[PDB]
Amino acid sequence: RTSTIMTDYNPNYSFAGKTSSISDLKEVPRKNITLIRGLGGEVYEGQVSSPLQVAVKTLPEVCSEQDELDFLMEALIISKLNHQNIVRCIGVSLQSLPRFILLELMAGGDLKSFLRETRPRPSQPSSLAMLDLLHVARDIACGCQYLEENHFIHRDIAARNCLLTCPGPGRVAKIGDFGMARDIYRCAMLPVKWMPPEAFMEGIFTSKTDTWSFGVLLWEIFSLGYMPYPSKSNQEVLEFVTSGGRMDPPKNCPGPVYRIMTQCWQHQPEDRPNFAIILERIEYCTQDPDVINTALPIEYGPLV
Repeated sequence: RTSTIMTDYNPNYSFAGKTSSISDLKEVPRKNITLIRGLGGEVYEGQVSSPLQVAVKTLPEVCSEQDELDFLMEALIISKLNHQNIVRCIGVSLQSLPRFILLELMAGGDLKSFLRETRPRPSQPSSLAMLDLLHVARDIACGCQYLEENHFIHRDIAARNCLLTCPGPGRVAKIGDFGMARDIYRCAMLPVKWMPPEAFMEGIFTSKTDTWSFGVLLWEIFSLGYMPYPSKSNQEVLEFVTSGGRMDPPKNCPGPVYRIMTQCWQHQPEDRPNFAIILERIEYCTQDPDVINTALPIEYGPLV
């Protein structure tokens, strides 16, 4: 029932000058939670009792003490963030097994997969437009500004870690995964391709770290979901970036949008813009007819 490792360690978590613990999480009785279908531990669509529709993240019952504490810390982190562009935590069910974290259901799925699947193609020739991409960019930048204002460094701002509320028009993008920040609070897996020169060198992290990563996310968005640094390995990218190398513009990328990327990738953290300035630039692009009237490329495929 109640976790001995969570109860014994009882880690405190501080955010925005306030400290929380496992006792502050909203425990939802297990009887009120029904799993509906798998979505990809693992994640399920669920409902909590018109019941509330949720995403259910599960902790494997076969896991280490460290895995348990990691799951708790994730819960504490997301429960204390409060912004419309960050996925909500409805609550937790930590007193039954397997343990659950209950999250805002994001029916559009992750942003990387969405971009890859919704690329304009002969079957779907106006599936996305530049304004759709600028809206996603603005959405995540708003989330990032919130984190910056509250002195929280995300450390892995990447399309794979962003989610969409729905696939269709009106979609809102949100930051959904906080696993990297969770690991740091308490290598072949490091997100090398999203990291600025000072991070993988000296291990120095500031909010200008997330600015850099956001530049790479912008590239991911305007490329329609390509892996950054085409054809380069992690070590090749590390060497490339640390020597001043930067990605080229994505196919058909408007100049003003590419310029935001290259400002995000300034070598010195001090020369990179904060998120207020990034949002101002994104707004200017959004109001520029020559930007928003630029056609995205069509990826060749069949009509049906």
